Amino acid sequence: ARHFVLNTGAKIPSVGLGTWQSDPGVVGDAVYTAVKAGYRHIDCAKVYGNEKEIGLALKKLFEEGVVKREDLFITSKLWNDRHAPEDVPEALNESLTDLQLDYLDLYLIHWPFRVKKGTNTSPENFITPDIPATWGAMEKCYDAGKARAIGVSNFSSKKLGDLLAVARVHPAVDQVECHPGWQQTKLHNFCQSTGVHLTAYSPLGSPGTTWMNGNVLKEPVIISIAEKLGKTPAQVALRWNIQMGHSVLPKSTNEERIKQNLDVYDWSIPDDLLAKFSEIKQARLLRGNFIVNPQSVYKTHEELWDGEL
Ligand SMILES: NC(=O)c1ccc[n+]([C@@H]2O[C@H](COP(=O)([O-])OP(=O)(O)OC[C@H]3O[C@@H](n4cnc5c(N)ncnc54)[C@H](OP(=O)(O)O)[C@@H]3O)[C@@H](O)[C@H]2O)c1
Ligand SMILES: [Co+2]
Repeated sequence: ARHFVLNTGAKIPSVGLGTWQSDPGVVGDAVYTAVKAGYRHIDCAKVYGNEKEIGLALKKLFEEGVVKREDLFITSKLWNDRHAPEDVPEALNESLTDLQLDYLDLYLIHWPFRVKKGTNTSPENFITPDIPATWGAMEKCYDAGKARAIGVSNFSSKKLGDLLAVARVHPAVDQVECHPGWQQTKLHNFCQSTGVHLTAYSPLGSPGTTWMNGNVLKEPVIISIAEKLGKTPAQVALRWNIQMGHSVLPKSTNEERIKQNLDVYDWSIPDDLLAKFSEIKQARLLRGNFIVNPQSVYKTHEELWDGEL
């Protein structure tokens, strides 16, 4: 249960450390602790700013012989201001430099949304996306060896299919919000039919993000399953995703919960309990408001998510 296989043949560890919202000093400690506890998968993103810090933790892990580089699966993400084809490999090079790596295992287009290089998400910065042109540049970084796999994040079934249709190198991953409160069944089936792996971000419902209002680990179905199996709600939530065949990116800074989030491998949710997940109310928590706008290509949330909301 410990790995899934991407359409490139490479194995992605089923659990990775999320690092969204990890401040100065804290993220390196979490990455260090997660890897010694046994994590082999670290999910990063340039837009979080903390890649230099992550790189220093990885450098310490390598030097202490905790792991070798080829033991680790490192992901980073191309931010919305580097979609232009000429900017794509430069952005990757900057993420590589900050992380002190020669290659990423996975490079993702962060959002199907573009702004002018070096500007912020404001309506006077909006450029109409050209995913095919951007993907072409992602493909060259893959061909050059800088990214062992390339993929996307926050892509609907439609948009993922529109990219598969034009692509030479298939996206290896679609990383999306996915948890018992937002189970992504449509996208799940579509990935299965296309060979795209689905990585679950916010696999716990991001309890610690104020503006999302996530109380997923509080659904009675999860609590009930948690005590009949003798596991935390988190473990049950994570295990649910793994049993759906998805990798999960639990984010945490507490050492004990980091270890608990890895203990989702050698037990199962029985069939009769798993059926109960169809009873959980479904609501998308990361709605994408910041790119829904009268001047954006997505004027409604439906246009961003193509109905899956
Ligand atoms: N591609 C994208 O656009 C995108 C968007 C969002 C996230 N992501 C990626 O996916 C990762 C995960 O999503 P997320 O950070 O939004 O939220 P999440 O992992 O679902 O939940 C994080 C929150 O849950 C708490 N928590 C962690 N382990 C727990 C446990 N065992 N029991 C109870 N509570 C626990 C954490 O606090 P403690 O630190 O105290 O444990 C933290 O406040 C991110 O870190 C990021 O790498 C990607
Ligand atoms: Co093809």
